Amino acid sequence: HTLPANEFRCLTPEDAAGVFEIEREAFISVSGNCPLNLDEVQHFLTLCPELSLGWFVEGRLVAFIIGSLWDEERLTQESLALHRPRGHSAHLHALAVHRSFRQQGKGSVLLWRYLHHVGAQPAVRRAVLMCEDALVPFYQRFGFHPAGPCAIVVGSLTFTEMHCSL
Ligand SMILES: CC(C)(COP(=O)(O)OP(=O)(O)OC[C@H]1O[C@@H](n2cnc3c(N)ncnc32)[C@H](O)[C@@H]1OP(=O)(O)O)[C@@H](O)C(=O)NCCC(=O)NCCSCCCCC(=O)NCCc1c[nH]c2ccccc12
Repeated sequence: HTLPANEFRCLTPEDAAGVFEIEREAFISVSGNCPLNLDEVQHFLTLCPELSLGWFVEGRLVAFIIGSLWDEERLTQESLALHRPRGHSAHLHALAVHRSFRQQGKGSVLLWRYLHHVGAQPAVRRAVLMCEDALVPFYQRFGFHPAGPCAIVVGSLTFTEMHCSL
């Protein structure tokens, strides 16, 4: 009968379009590239939707986290497009908040819910991600520890890998 003021739920492939739209502004306008194109978003939301989370406000997506499983200590280039069903690491591929909803704790709220969400599943023992240097301290607030230069290369951008024990 109405659109809920707030709703948190795992994403589905039908949400791919909304996710990519946010990435356009959140990533592409910044670097001319993003972590997941439409096909890649649909890929993970098809194989492992349970490793995704979305925040909707009045029927519209405002924040999301899309992940998959990884089965190696460190992130690698191939890790970008893979889901290792037998892995024990929740690899956060993309995390973003709609431009009109930032700086109000939504990112922190979503990340914390995500960590508890994935850390409730019988194989996820760790969470891994890569981020720009300036964001390392932000993630340390969630239990993540800096783990050196990430091997993953994206254009002229370099990242610091971070791991969190769950
Ligand atoms: C980062 C965030 C999700 C935070 O959401 P928001 O609700 O506003 O945050 P919050 O809970 O209110 O708290 C914000 C804190 O983050 C800090 N922060 C946000 N943006 C920042 C920036 N550009 N520089 C420095 N600090 C920043 C901010 O200062 C604040 O700290 P304090 O004020 O407390 O000191 C939002 O700013 C956003 O949507 N940014 C645009 C998208 C983005 O850059 N997302 C990545 C998060 S870092 C890594 C997260 C791991 C997954 C992931 O997304 N990996 C892709 C890595 C990747 C980056 N660029 C690529 C290009 C191509 C391929 C891959 C990549």
